[PDB]
Amino acid sequence: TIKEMPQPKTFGELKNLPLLNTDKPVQALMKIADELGEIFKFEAPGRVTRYLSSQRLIKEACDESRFDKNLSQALKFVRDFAGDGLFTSWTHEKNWKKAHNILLPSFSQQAMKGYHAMMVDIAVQLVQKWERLNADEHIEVPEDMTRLTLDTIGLCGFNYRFNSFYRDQPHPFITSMVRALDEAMNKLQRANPDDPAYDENKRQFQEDIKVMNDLVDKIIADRKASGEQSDDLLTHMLNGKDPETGEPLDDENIRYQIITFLIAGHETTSGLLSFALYFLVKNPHVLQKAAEEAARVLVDPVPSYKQVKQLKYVGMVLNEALRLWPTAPAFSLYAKEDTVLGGEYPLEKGDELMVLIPQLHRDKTIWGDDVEEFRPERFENPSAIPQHAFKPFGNGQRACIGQQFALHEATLVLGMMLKHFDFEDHTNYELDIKETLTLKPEGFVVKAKSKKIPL
Ligand code: HEM
Ligand SMILES: CCCCCCCN1CCC[C@H]1C(=O)N[C@@H](Cc1ccccc1)C(=O)O
Repeated sequence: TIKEMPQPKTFGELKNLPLLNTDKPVQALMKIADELGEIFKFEAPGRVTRYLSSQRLIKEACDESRFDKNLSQALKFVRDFAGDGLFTSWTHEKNWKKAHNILLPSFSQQAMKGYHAMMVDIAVQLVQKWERLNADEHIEVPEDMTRLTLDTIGLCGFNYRFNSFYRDQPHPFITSMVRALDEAMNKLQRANPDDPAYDENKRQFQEDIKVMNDLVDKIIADRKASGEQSDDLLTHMLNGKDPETGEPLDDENIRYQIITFLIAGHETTSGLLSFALYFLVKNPHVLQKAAEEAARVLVDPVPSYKQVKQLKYVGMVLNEALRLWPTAPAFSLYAKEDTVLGGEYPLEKGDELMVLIPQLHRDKTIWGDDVEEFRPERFENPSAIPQHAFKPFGNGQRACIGQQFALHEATLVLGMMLKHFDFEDHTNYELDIKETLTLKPEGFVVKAKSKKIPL
């Protein structure tokens, strides 16, 4: 029969909204899910959504005949600089399907062969940085992983070198992108946004949008003028035509796609590598097994594309890190028509859902009682995992287009890290997860003892 869904504590006219007035709102929602279970209602002035945490309900939310991607308020605020790029467009906007059709072949597993050399260029910069540290210097892990993933998508995205390993202070483009993402997420908990106290925030936001547009528009214009052909996504987007409409992307949409890819490289992938190394140093037997694989497979100075594919256990380590701390921690859906969720929760057309991915990934009915343990071997027999239990890359046609790119880079880089260094958790680091667009382990530091294996 139909059930009334639970709701967390209220704040009078503000309803549930003050629960998210915290620097760690996703972690707050995870604790609410632990208390209330697989579904809860969340109300704010002028809005309602429902947070889902169980595979039982999320499998139904993943039914594209019943639910489509919604732009969360977070993505609506990011859309002020990511425009109608793939991540911040509605499925029904012409530019979504057009860009999807044009870009999907450039993001396939086969396409990764063409990006591999560029990925290796930045991975070798990381390895050399760490080889060149003096005794008992340490590594700032999320900082170096962010230098790597941003530079990798800049080089693969539009043949542009941010040169992050040559800097303390990021490239001006990156400082603007980070400040724009901070303003976007900050606005989720800004009570009176038209207060004159925020005139400076708005001025800075418009300045940061201009910095991002000016660099990307200039590179697109420079490439069109030269006629140069490279192994980058920009070459693919200038050349490509959508088979359906017969149209190419216009220069403005190409700029939004580049900004969108750069947001993605900077946040998700660096978080995944940071969490993977955190779990490895906290689980030395797992670290040893992964290091043994890296030594057995990566027999050449430079990893080959085919060797990265052979790092099976490293791939399982990365999936297990995505299980516990999926770095893009939620996505939003709306009901296409009236429908009943799970035989119990009637929804009206337009009703919204949020998928709380870290909670989904803690469903004991799927994973068993050891759900907080870091055990990559739980990915050894993936045909045994029920549908829609593991969703770190989202769902269906609106799933991450970058999944093969992210996993190729992370497997390459983690493999090289484990080949070249022993790691020490020299501070006995206490996990502290900072929330931006994404999740990452703030203040995570290690020491790395070279195995003295030349590149
Ligand atoms: C260079 C790396 C990456 C790029 C270029 C990339 C790019 C994108 C793009 C363009 C989309 C939108 C696809 C569409 O709707 O047509 C997307 C969606 C998504 N990506 Fe990625 N991505 C990357 C890495 C990651 C990583 C590492 C994760 C998670 C660990 C991730 C999680 C997601 C999720 C959850 C969505 C769906 C969002 C939603 O439903 O609102 N991405 N990505
Ligand atoms: C890559 C991940 C992007 C989206 C992550 C969402 C990250 N939000 C950060 C706060 C919690 C989480 C979320 O549930 N927000 C929803 C609902 C909402 C709307 C307005 C104000 C507060 C919350 C939303 O943005 O609509």
